[PDB]
Amino acid sequence: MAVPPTYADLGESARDVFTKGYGFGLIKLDLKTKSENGLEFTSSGSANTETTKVNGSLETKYRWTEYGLTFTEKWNTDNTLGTEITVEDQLARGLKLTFDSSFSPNTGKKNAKIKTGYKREHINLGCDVDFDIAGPSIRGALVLGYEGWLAGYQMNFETSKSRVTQSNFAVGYKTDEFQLHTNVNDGTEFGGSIYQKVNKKLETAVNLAWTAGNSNTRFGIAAKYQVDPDACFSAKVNNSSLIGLGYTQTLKPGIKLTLSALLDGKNVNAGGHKLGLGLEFQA
Amino acid sequence: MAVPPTYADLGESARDVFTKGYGFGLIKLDLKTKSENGLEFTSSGSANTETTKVNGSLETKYRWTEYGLTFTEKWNTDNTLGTEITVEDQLARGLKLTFDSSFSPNTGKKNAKIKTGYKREHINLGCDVDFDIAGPSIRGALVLGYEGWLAGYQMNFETSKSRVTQSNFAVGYKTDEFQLHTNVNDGTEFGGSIYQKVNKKLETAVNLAWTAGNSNTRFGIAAKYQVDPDACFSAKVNNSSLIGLGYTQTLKPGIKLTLSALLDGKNVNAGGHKLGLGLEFQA
Repeated sequence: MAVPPTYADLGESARDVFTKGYGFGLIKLDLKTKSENGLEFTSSGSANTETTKVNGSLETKYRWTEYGLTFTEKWNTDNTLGTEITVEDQLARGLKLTFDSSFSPNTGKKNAKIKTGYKREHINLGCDVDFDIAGPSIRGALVLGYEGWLAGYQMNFETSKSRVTQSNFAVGYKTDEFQLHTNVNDGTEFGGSIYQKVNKKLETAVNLAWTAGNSNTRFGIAAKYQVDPDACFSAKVNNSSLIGLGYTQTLKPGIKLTLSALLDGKNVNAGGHKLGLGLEFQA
Repeated sequence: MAVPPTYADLGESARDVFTKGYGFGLIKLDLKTKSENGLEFTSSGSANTETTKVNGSLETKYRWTEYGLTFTEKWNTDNTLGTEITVEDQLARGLKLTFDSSFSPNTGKKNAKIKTGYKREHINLGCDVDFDIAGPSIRGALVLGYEGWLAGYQMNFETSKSRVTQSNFAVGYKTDEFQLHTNVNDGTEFGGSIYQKVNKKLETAVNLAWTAGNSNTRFGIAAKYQVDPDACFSAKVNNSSLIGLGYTQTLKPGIKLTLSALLDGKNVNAGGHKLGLGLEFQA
């Protein structure tokens, strides 16, 4: 409806067409459960094919939807630990508060974060305070919506240098079938994307990017074809001659396999082409 | 050395040749981590190919080896929850105490268990008290060792019927290369097995079983060939004409795939042959 996305979510759909259905040079094992009320868990195994380094993630999550509450514990294989409490729609509809705690016993270094979001018709506001060692930093964002139009600002203030270190503007238009998104970062990096839901089975995206000091231009084109409900193909090219190819199949209910190939241009089937395999398991 | 196994462990090796390297009619996803001191986790996803029912297990484990302590939390997709505290070698070398707690919110039904084991040269004693609803039951076991010989007794007393409900004897001989194991259950079921470590690459087993009231006989033969350190083949037959075939490959370090086939005899490649796929991920 008329409640705009967060700054970060501006351009998500186009990004989603380019990123999801590919995991080049990785073998991924995902185990998730679904409990809309109560206890949930996500375990993830990742193996880099070029390095053979193997990562492991567990996330434990209690949703208490009566109280708009979510508690999340996370663990990785570097022994880094994470707590996240989230209150949503409690003191007021569209308000969201998150207290987030981090601790790597590997380094002894902590990290706490308080994130606030307020959201209503035409406006999406955020303020994120990172209480870092060499912090805090505060990241604030405002998105305003006008009849499918979206204008955004995002800034980051590092108290150590007592200065703004990031200043991003975004402008866009957004129906369900079509999204224009444009952004400039630090008055220097230019981005734009078009996402089109061409029909129920085909998503396409175009991506543009360039720098204020530099006459060259980066672009990609991307497509996602949902052949049937249990299979989909994804392909992308960029003007650096890279080709991405992606196939996701549901083998059995709750079991999805993804095969990925990233090919280099001209030297196609003549050298260093990354492959990927993802297996997702839903219970 | 001269410290014998537990009653349950009598015949493990032979059982291991018959069971490991096969998972017929199942798709399994295992994610484990290794931390000999501290935090460990095992997540398991199982899909029955014939039913398409999908099971999910998480196990969380802190080992505190300074104190011989292990805490384990477990969860399954039926919402059943489990705690296990374990003290080993603390008040005395070879003593092991376990307090184990269960609770299915699905049924509201609890289950607590206290298990004690004492172990030393020539003897392996256990007493397990299941504090069940329609319990308790106490299961006690004694294994005695004499120069490779092993004699065992195992009983179960249900306090509700105030009677012994199980009474098992086992006799065996056991070097590292070779195990004879024989057992009679409730004076009626007869079991025996031979395990031979024929060399560093080949394990074989033979299995026999029959009933005091019944002139028929069940047997299986089983082999496990370790071709190289990253591949192994397993095959078994039984006198009911079933054939098991198993291949386990290490694809990348920490990633192991198992393909299983269970074939019916005479009707081989002419009907209902179960297949299996296991993927194990170590991080």
